Amino acid sequence: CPEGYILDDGFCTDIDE
Repeated sequence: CPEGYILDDGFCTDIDE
């Protein structure tokens, strides 16, 4: 996953906060 994104539900979710 790219910067600002992480794997949660087997998918790169946006968590840029």
